[PDB]
Amino acid sequence: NLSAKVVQGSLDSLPQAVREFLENNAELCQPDHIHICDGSEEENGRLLGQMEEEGILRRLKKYDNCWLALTDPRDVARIESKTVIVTQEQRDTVPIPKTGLSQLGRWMSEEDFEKAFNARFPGCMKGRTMYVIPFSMGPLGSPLSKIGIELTDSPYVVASMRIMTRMGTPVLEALGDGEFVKCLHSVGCPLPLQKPLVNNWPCNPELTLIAHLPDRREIISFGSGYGGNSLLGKKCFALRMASRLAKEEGWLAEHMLVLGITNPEGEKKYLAAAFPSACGKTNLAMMNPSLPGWKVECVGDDIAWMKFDAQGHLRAINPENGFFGVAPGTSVKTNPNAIKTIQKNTIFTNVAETSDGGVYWEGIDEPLASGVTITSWKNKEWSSEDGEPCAHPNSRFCTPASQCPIIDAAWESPEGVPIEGIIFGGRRPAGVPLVYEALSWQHGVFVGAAMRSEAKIIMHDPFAMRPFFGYNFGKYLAHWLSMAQHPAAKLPKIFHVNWFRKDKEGKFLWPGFGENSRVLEWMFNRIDGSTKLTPIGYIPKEDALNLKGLGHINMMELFSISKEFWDKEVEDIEKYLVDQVNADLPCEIEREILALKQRISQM
Ligand SMILES: [Mn+2]
Repeated sequence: NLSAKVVQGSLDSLPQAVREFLENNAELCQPDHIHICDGSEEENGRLLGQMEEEGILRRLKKYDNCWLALTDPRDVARIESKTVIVTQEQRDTVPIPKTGLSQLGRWMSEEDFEKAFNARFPGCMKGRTMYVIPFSMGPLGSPLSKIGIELTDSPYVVASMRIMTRMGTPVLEALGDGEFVKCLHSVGCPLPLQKPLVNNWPCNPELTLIAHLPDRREIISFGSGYGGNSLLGKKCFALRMASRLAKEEGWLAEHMLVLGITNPEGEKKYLAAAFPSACGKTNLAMMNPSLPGWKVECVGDDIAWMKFDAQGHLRAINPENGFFGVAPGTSVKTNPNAIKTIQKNTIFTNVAETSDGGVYWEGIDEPLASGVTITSWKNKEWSSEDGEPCAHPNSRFCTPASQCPIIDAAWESPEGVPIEGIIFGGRRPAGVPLVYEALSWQHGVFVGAAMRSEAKIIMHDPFAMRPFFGYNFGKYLAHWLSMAQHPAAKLPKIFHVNWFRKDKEGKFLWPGFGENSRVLEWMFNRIDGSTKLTPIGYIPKEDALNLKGLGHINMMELFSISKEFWDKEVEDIEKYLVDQVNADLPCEIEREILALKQRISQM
């Protein structure tokens, strides 16, 4: 029966639970074949070649083993509207807002979900192969890591998973008869194709739905092939589901990069930072610092799982195995370590391709040689005069973390790394100083809770988690607050930064990139215990910030704090938190709102 559709590996080789899971969805999705992924280079080579044949991937000959996927323009990014969490009670997923609709997540009834499921998955994989992906989120074999099993009908998803996680036979070895997260994905285009196929990229935008069923330890994704919607260990699992798990077990799951910074005296600290959309998450994570004698090393650029250790140190681990980085804006100047990481074994999605088989995108800042032309991401010849970018703004590179030249020696340490500083941020063209320090852990929690960022629209993005909350944000805030009561906790110092303050002409006041190291320097020394008090927190006092080697900086305007602006700021924050979190807003947050309001009143 089933055994006969297996084209790689052995049913009997799977632990019973894994097998039962496979049997159930195979019988449900009706795939022509079953491929049990082993994660070997050989298998990867096979899948890539096939992908080349079917025209799903193109080979980029300028580089060593680099590929390019072009998608249907209708499937290029996460769709928040189509992203849901399924629980018995709405309250458990999102707070009931005072007005309008929740901006803190999208909830769906068990009932509505069954209907939506039944309308999508039966026979969804016919004419296609169902791949079985065993994967570990976090270092392989660590008892603190979580294992998942993802069923997919997309070889692109497979090849990407091989990079973004530990994947294959060794993962199954470690799982044994242990529990796992059930992950079901399907591009939603059974053969024969009922609709036209674009760029050989199967997707079903109409019926696109990314679901999470925490009580069942299940993730169910339909209709999109885009990474955030299909790499189930990443957002769906390592952020959403995990934040819920963690909330139940004392730890934390955050949208945070993790970096290790060393001063000229050899002292080293690890910092974590939560930044929204652009904001240069990856640029900070693998920054080449401008300050002589300093050293920045990368642990992770997207996700952090943190748990207090026996001495009360917040330990962070990167459960990812690679970087799913935004490509436009990436250059030698802005992120030299990133350029180097991707010279090899990397999958690019939706970038442009030079005629010598290289890659290209806005802000690559790499002049073309005589006679090199550009094929844009829509497979058309391209010039600067066409009025559309050569690469999609959300285009991606998918690269092994082990290739980053400054990958931290402890990025896979099962013990994790001790966080001494948490950094919040956003793109605020006006009003918010370059860097400020929270006055207390409670105030710091409020700072993260107050996060806003210019997507020309400025939106709220609490802890940079707006699209990723796995449960009630009100409760998420309480959990964070409770940390100040954990026995002998060594709470990280909390800062808020802004690299995007503009002058009236809209020109940046701060150069950024390598120079942010200067800000990092200030944070580092503060952790070691100086400040100028302001209503919003501590800023660097005069001449404390290291400006040696910089052109001129308008420090006066960069750190300017206006009552007019901050009046409207706390006003907007209060309204947002009270309306959106409503009955679930922790009173400690209420106190910080009022306290900030008070402090602003005496200026
Ligand atoms: Mn992210």
